[PDB]
Amino acid sequence: GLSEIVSVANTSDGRLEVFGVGSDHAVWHNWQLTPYSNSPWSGWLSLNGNVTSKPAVYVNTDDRLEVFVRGSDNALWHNWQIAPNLGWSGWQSLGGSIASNPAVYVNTDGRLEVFVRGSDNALWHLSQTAAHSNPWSSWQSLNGNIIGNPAVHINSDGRLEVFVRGSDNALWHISQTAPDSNLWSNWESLNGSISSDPAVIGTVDGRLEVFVRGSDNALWHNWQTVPHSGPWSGWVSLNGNIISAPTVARNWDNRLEVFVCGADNALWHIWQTVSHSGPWSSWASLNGNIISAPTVAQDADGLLEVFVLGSDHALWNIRQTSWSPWLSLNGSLIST
Amino acid sequence: GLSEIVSVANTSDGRLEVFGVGSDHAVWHNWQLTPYSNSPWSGWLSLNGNVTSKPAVYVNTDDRLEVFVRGSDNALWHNWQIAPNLGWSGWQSLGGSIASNPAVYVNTDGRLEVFVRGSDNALWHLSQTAAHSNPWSSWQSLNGNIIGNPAVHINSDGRLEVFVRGSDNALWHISQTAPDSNLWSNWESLNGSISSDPAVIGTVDGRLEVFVRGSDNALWHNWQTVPHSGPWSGWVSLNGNIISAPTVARNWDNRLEVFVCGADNALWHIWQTVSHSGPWSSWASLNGNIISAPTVAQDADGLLEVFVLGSDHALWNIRQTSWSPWLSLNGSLIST
Ligand SMILES: CO[C@@H]1O[C@@H](C)[C@@H](O)[C@@H](O)[C@@H]1O
Ligand SMILES: CO[C@@H]1O[C@@H](C)[C@@H](O)[C@@H](O)[C@@H]1O
Ligand SMILES: CO[C@@H]1O[C@@H](C)[C@@H](O)[C@@H](O)[C@@H]1O
Ligand SMILES: CO[C@@H]1O[C@@H](C)[C@@H](O)[C@@H](O)[C@@H]1O
Ligand SMILES: [Cl-]
Ligand SMILES: [Cl-]
Ligand SMILES: [Mg+2]
Ligand SMILES: [Mg+2]
Repeated sequence: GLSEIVSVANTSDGRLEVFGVGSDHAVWHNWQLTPYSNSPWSGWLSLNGNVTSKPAVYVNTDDRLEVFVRGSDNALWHNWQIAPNLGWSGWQSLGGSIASNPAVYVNTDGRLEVFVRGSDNALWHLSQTAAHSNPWSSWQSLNGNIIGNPAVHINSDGRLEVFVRGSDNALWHISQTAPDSNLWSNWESLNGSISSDPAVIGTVDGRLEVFVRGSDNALWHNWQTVPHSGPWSGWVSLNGNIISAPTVARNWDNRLEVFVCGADNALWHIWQTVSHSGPWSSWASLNGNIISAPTVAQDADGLLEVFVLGSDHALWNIRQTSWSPWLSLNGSLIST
Repeated sequence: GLSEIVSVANTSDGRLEVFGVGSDHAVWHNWQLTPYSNSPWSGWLSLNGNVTSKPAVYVNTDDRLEVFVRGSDNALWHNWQIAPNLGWSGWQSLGGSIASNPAVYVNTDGRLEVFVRGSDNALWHLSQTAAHSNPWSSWQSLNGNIIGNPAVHINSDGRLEVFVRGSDNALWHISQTAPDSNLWSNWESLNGSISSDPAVIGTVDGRLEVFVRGSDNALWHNWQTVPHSGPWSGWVSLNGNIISAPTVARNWDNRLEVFVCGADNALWHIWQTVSHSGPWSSWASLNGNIISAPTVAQDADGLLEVFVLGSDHALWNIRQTSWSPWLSLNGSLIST
C-alpha cells in the first residue's frame, strides 16, 4: 500500500508546518504564516540533507521542532530548531542501518524516542538520555521480523506501544512494561492479514485503536476493550476499497475520522457519528487525484486539515470549514 | 473576592473528576461514571484528611491523579493514585508553613511543581526530583510579597511562569529562565489594582493571557504581545460587575471563555467571538445562585462544563450542549 509522504506538526504558536522530501532529496518545509484554517503559507524552504525516507517531525516538550529521516548512508539523521519556531541546527547523525521511515514519540519524562525497521528487519529504537536534549542512547533491538514502517502511540498510563506489520502479514505489537522504561513486553500478535503500515490513535476514553488496509483492500480496525490493556476487540471491517495506509485523527468533539487513498485515487474519509466511539458513517469522497497516503492535522481553529501528494507531485491541502476546495501548495515532492 | 472551591481534572480515560472540601473538612471527590457530557456521576467519596484550603489536583504524566492541600497544621499535604484511575495512597506531608491554596503545574520533564504563599508572604515552591515520582526537593523561596493565591502556567517554550497579587495590589510575575530550570527571573510588576486571585491561560497562538477582578469589580485582562515574551499589552477592561476570581478555558475552536460570579450571585460568562482573538461578546448570564468562583473544564465531547458551590452548599454543574439546565451533584461543601 501507499505510505504517508509528509509529516505535519503544530508549532507552539499554533501554525501548521509541513515537511517533505524534494525532487533533490533534501528535506523541505512550508508553514502557515498565521495560526488559522484559511492561512496563507510561506512557500517552500530547504533544510538541505540527502535523504531516502519520509521525514518524521515531533515537537520537543520545550516546543522546538525536530525532524528525523533516513540518510542516503542509511543512518538515522536529525535536525532541530535552536529555539521554538526559530533557526535550525543542521543535520546530525544518530548512526544505525535503517530500512524504514522513522517513527517518533515522546516519553512521559519528555524524552523523544525513535523506532525504525533495521536492515535485519527487527524493530530498533533509541532515545534522548534527558528531556528534550542530546545526547542519545545507544541503538537497542526489540527483535521481531517486520515489513512495515512501525507506528507508535502512548497508552493512557504513559507506556509507549508500537504496532508493525509482521513478515506473516499479521498486526503485531510490543509495549513498555512501565512509563519511560527500557524494559518491554514480548511481541504479541493481533492476527489479521494486512497490506499497509498500521495507523494508531488514542480514543478520548483512553483506548488505543488501530487502522489497517486488509488483504481485501478494505479498511479494518481493532481496539483495546479497556484503557491501556488487552484484550483487544478483534477485527472489524469498515469496508471501502483503498490502496494506501489509512490515517486517523480526532475531531474537536473527539470522534475519530479516517482518511485513505481510494482505488479511484481520490481522497476518501469515514468517521464516528454522533459522539466519540459512535457508529461509523458511510464512506464519503473528497475527490482529488492523489498518489500518496494522506496526512492529517488539527489546526488552531479546531478544524482538520489534510495534506496529500497530488498526481502532479505538488503538495495539496483541503480542510474542514462542507470541506474547502482543494488547494495546491506547489512544490515538487517525492515518495520513498 | 470569592475564590474557586473545587478543582477539576480530566482523567486519562476521559472522565471529569471533582475535588472539594466537605463540611467535615475532609477532601471529597466525585467523577463522571462514563466519558460523556451526558454522563451520570459517581457521588462523593471521602479521601479523609483535615484541610483548610481548596484542594488542587494535577495529572502526573503517567496518568495518576495527585491532590495537594493546605492541612490544618498549615503544612502542604498530598495524596496520589497508586495506578491510573485506581486506588489512593493516603496522605503524606511535604512540610512547610503555608497560607494559601497550593497551585500545581507540570514541568516539561514531567516533574510536578507546587507553588504556595508562605507564612512569610513570599512565594515558595518545591518539585518532584524525577518525573512523576517521590521524593520531592527542599522547599525554596522565590521571595516577593504576595496576597491570596498564586497561579501558574507554562509558556510556549516550556518555561513555568507564576502570577500573584502583590502587596501593592498590582499583578506580578516571575518565570523560569529556561525549561525545567531552578533559576528564575526577577520579579516584575504588570501594574493594575486587583482584588482577586489572577487566572492565566495560554492562547492558541502561544501567548499567555491573564484575567483578574479589578478594584472596580470589573473583569480586566492583559496579554503577552508575542509568544512567550514581554512586553505585555497592558490592561484592558471587559467590564461587568463580579464578586469572584474569574476562571477561563479554551473552547474547541480555541476562543477563550471566562466565567465569574456576578454581583447578583448568578454565573456569568463572556467569550472571544468568531475566532481565537476575535472581539469579545456581550456578558451573558447562566443563572443559578452561587456562593463561589466557578471552575471550568472541557469534557471528552469537547464541551465546556462548569462547577460551582450553590446556595444549598451542594456542588452544581452546567454544560455546553445553548447550555444545559443546572444539575445538582449534591454533597455538602465549604470554602476556606
Ligand atoms: C546499531 O545497529 C545497526 O543499526 C540498527 C538500526 C540495525 O539495522 C542493525 O542491524 C545495525 O547493525
Ligand atoms: C481477520 O480477518 C483477516 O484480517 C483482516 C485484517 C482482513 O485482512 C481480512 O480480510 C482477513 O481475512
Ligand atoms: C519549490 O521548489 C520545488 O519544490 C521543492 C519541494 C523541491 O522539490 C524543489 O527541488 C522544487 O523545485
Ligand atoms: C453586565 O452585567 C454586569 O456584570 C455581570 C457580570 C453581573 O454582575 C451583572 O449583575 C452586572 O450588571
Ligand atoms: Cl494469523
Ligand atoms: Cl512541620
Ligand atoms: Mg495470526
Ligand atoms: Mg509540622
